[PDB]
Amino acid sequence: YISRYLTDFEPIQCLGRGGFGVVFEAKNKVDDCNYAIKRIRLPNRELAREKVMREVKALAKLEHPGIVRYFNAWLEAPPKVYLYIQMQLCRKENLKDWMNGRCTIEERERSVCLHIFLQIAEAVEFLHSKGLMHRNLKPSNIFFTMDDVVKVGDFGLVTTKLYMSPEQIHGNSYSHKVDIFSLGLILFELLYPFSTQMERVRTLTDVRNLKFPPLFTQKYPCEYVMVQDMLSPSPMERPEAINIIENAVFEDLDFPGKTV
Ligand SMILES: CNc1nc2ccc(-c3c(C)ccc(C(=O)c4c(-c5ccccc5)n(C)n(-c5ccccc5)c4=O)c3N)cc2s1
Repeated sequence: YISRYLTDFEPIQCLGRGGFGVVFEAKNKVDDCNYAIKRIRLPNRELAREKVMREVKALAKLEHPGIVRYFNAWLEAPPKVYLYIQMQLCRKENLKDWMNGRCTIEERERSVCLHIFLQIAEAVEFLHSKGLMHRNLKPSNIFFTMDDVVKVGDFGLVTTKLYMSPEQIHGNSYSHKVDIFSLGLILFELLYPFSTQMERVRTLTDVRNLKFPPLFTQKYPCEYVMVQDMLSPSPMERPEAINIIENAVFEDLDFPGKTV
C-alpha cells in the first residue's frame, strides 16, 4: 500500500494532538515548503463522519487574511480511515502562550492589544458574513503566522468552557451570537494580564458574570462597555461583529514596531 503522506512529504515533527486528530509539521518534497498537516482518524459513528466530511468541504472554500490558509485534503485507508488536511504552518506559540509571556501591564499596551483583537473580530465577521460561525473561539484556537498575522481556526492541539456562551454550556440551541460572547472575554483577557492561573480563572469567571476589576473599568472605560455588551446573557442583546469592528477604539491604531 502506498501512503500519499509518506510519499509526498518528509515528516519534521509532531506539533500536537486533540479530538480525532494528530498534527505534524512536514515538508512537501516537490514544492520544498513546510506545512502543518492534521491527520484525523474518521470516527466509527456515521453522523460524526458526516460532520467531518462537511467541515472539510466548508473550510476549503474559505479565504481571509485572518483565517488559517488551506492547501489540500485527502483520504487514506491503510490495510481505519484517515483524513489529512494540509494548511499553512503557524508559529508554535499561540495567543494563550503569547499572553502567558506578557504578564505585566507594560507588555499589554492598549494599541497592540486592540490591533490583535481587531484581527480576531475581523476573522469572526468574515465567518458570519458567509453564514458560518466558529462555536469554539478561544486563545488556544488563535495562532500567528511567521510574520505575526493573527490566524483563527480549529487547531485541536490539546495541552475549557471559560470562553463558551451560556446557551452552549446549557446544551441549548444557539446562533452566531455565541462567537460574540467568546470575543468579549478575549478582549478583556488581552487587556488584563495575569500572574497566576488561579488569578486568571477567578477573574475570567467573574467577568463572565459581568463583575470586573475596578482598575480595568477605570483604565479602559470604552472597552469595558464593549465587553459588557458582548457578554450579554441574552444573545439578541450582543452586538454583531461588524458593529464591534466599526467601534471608534479601533481607529488609527499604531505602536512602535507596527508593520508599515
Ligand atoms: C504549531 N503550528 C501550527 N500551525 C497550524 C496550522 C494549521 C493547523 C490546522 C490544520 C493542519 C488543519 C485544520 C485546521 C483547522 O483550523 C480546522 C477547521 C477550521 C478552519 C478554518 C476556520 C475554522 C475551522 N476545521 C473546520 N477543521 C475541522 C475539520 C474536520 C472536522 C472538524 C474540524 C479543522 O481542522 C488547522 N488549524 C494546525 C496547526 S499547528
